[PDB]
Amino acid sequence: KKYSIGLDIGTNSVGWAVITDEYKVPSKKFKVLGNTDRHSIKKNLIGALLFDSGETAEATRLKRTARRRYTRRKNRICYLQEIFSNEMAKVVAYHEKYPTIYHLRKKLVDSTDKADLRLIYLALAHMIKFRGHFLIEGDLNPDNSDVDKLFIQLVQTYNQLFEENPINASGVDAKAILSARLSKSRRLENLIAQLPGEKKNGLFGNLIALSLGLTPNFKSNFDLAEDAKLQLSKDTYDDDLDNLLAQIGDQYADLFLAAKNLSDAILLSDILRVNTEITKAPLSASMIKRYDEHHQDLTLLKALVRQQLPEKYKEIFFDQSKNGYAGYIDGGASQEEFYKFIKPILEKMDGTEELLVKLNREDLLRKQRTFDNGSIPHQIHLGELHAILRRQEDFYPFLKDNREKIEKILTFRQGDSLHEHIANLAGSPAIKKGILQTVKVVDELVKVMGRHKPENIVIEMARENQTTQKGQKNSRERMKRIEEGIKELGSQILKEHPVENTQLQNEKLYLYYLQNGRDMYVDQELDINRLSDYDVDHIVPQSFLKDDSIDNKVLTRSDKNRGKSDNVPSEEVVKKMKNYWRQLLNAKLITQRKFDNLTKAERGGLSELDKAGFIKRQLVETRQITKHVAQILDSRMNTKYDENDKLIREVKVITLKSKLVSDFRKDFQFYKVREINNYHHAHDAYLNAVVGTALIKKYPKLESEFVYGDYKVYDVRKMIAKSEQEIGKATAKYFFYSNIMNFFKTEITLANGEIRKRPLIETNGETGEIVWDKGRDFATVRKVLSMPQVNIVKKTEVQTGSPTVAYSVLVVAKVEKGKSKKLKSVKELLGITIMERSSFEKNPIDFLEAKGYKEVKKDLIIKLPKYSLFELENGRKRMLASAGELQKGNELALPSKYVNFLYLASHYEKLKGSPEDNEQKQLFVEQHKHYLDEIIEQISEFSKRVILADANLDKVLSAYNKHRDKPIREQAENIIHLFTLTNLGAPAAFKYFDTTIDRKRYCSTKEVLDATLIHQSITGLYETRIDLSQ
DNA sequence: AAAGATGAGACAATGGCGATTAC
RNA sequence: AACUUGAAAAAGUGGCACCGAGUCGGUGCU
DNA sequence: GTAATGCCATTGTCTCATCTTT
Repeated sequence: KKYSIGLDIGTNSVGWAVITDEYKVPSKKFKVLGNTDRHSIKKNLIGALLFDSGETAEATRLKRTARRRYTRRKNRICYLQEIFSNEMAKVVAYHEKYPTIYHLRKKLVDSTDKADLRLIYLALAHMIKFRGHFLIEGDLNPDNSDVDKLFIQLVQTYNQLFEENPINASGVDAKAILSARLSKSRRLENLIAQLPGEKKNGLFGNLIALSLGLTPNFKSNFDLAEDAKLQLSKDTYDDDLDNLLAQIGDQYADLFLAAKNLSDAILLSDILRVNTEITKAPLSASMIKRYDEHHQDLTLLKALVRQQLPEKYKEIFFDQSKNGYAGYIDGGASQEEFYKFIKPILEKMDGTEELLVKLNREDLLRKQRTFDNGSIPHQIHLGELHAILRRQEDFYPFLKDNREKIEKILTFRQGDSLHEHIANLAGSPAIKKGILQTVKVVDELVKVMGRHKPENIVIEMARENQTTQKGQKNSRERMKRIEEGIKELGSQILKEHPVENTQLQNEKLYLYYLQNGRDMYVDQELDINRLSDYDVDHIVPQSFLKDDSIDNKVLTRSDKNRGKSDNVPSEEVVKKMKNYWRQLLNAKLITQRKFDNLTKAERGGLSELDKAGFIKRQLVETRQITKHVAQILDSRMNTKYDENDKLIREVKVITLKSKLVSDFRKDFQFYKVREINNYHHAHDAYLNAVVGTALIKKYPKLESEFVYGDYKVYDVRKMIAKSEQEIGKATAKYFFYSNIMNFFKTEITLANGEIRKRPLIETNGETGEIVWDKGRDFATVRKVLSMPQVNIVKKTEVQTGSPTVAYSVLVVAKVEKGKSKKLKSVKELLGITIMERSSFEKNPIDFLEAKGYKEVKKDLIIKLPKYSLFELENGRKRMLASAGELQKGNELALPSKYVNFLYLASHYEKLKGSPEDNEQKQLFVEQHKHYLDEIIEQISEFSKRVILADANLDKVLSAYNKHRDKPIREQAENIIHLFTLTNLGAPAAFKYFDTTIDRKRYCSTKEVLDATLIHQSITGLYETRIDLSQ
């Protein structure tokens, strides 16, 4: 019946889950193909695909290549030519009058005379072949074109991507600095001078340098080993950015995108500066002016050189090997090399004024076909094309007949391949592979459900959990924040009580040092060795916004000092402590937003605009890659129309933030422990589906925030009730408190302690449909997380590109044995190397006989790529790593109660919750400490039948008995390390406390030759099982 | 005096080859 | 992934509920 | 006589030391 799909897209895994209307995961029977006695299996519609981030045919298919671009352009030209055919059949001065195509184009925009159709085709073809990028959607407008708005958007993306140590830019006049007629580096230095906290070599400084047209190096900003240089004008920038993102992750993708956007604004401001006419073709006019300056400077240079310096003329115009003018025109010499070569010649000669101010501006003797044109957006070419069509509209009727055709040719980006759409994206090859896998997963899932499309497809871009290498970077940043703030203020608290970066990971201690060792609400000193009695209060309550960052947290002895209101802290405290908050503000100890929230009672208190800001902060996804993935899935899923040109959206693509599902897990103890198995990807997908369906059922009018598409822009300020209960939940007004996840909660604890109550059954106000049942639905979620059968599949992949094995091959044949060469039947795995692959596939029999095999059973040869799956006895599974080695193939389905216990024991000191809640968790752990022994038993019984590494199992059990005296937290943390013994995939060494357990490898592949081979679909729901006993 | 860049050295993870041992 | 058809791009092939839940099982319907 | 059970090789990361630049 009706269902929804939840997706957790990552760079090494893709989680997927299918949910019903009552938030249940269906269990279905699937057919099993092959030649065994198993014809049906029961599987839950939940799982996760796992895959390598490596060199593969698919990977090369997802890379940008010149040929695909070429055929694209060629096709466009073919369309254009078909449009021009019927009229073309009827249809020195040119080269001298127009030495470049931009002259002809400007003539066609500025001439009313009738022109030859061939030249018109030349203009249109030039605008179509190199049409420019599609990063800005719609018509040009100052909101997406002016330098100011895009600079603010860039620094907003920057501050959003970190939110600690951020740069605040309000006083800056981005237009006056960036649009000024000066050199790129001087514009960069002028903008940096206006930002005292940032420097040219910083990340933001390098972004500005990238947007201005320089070549910044991002190694120091990300500590990369290999230098990664980016130039927007360079043709190989996109793949370079894709390489760069692969090293640092795709979270920074939008940052570089914003830099690109800023560049476009500057270019748009550089061409619109000069207006010889009121409205014109700015690009063509700029190229003509560039041509004119080139001609003047050229003739003047030749005149001056011939008059004053007859010598070395040949070195500039004839030699061409040392990057002269002949190398600039006839050789492989870039513009920067030519400038570097001719700068001292211009510096030495007399009468060289005016040429140098143009040279320093990098606009001296420029060509018309240069590296900068990659930055030209397509809206400019679309404007000029519309202009040309309008000028020649009445003269040629077929231009009137074919306006929308040409416009579609320029604007189109029909349905092409999925690979080209994914290749155009701005991301690492890993996330592009994951996106392709996600699309295929969706296709198979809708195939599995009888070709019924889901009602909702919720997408989360899975966050990369801390790799611990960054766990020290964060401590370093907060340490620099504490040291700069203390040095700025002048209170030597660090002298009397020294601390190191290791201890600063604790929230309360970091807040203690962030607040100069003083209470935020009261004028008294805090007790250094009584922080457990002190509470961490939220400036903006959790009932309004779920913000647990340092930006919205304060440390105080009691949160009753905020006063009686459920809003920001009262005016009686704000008026008294505003001076101290201003001292903490100007010392860069806190951000501007935290001071604004702290001093919000002076401006009335929380307002509808603040609540609207909270709703937009919680509900909208900033990541562009996510929007493009949602666009791909929406376009492939929704393809119906009506009589008009309106898109019927049968399937809603919901985009969710990871913070929502994470907080949902933390609030209702649906805890995630990634180290147990790979089920947590699928679980995250399920919880995403649940949260997404709940939100779209609860707030349909807020669809424009999450659902992808063109909806009615529903304002959020007007939908807020005036009163808590009188107008909230009794009228059309959807909610008074701005936190969207309140309806999941049974109780709502405000900042004073009053406990607000919410109905047992949450229903939609307009349609009267129950959206959440606080009993049955949480029980259902727990039951789903408790299911032991979740489909974990390792994508088998041929290797492409000692020799590397492309794939292994099962050969059943005979080999000669002994002096007499008696033929003996054998069945063995042979590794086909990458160099050997083509020869083996050309004629397998000849290759095998050259290897020594005889009487090969051609029809029994089986191709076995890496990770091919085999099942043996008692459900034990192995994956093919090689021709002579196997990997573990099973997942340890630990019950939910033990997962939650492990999360709680390992999260002993770090809880980030209320004191009562913390006491409940602590008493739960202590009352359930026997779960440690039970988890060990589970590891033992799983390992006994599935792993068969008895030396390591004995080592493990021995160490666990050795350390049963240790604290619960440590034993939990080391059981977390113990789950690598049982994880799916390659065996790996690990540690229980200090005792190291070395990997037990499966160094023989013999047993798989008589096991059951399992070929698996991308989702693992469809499988074929072959009993290799034969 | 502090920060950035380049090269080399211990880590980490997985697979392959050779020698010793066991059936 | 496997299988079928194709030189290839590429097309096709795997029933639904309920009671449970140790890697999925059982029962009813079809 | 054949097959099963420590060190080396390859691809990526990270940290430390020295030299150069702001």
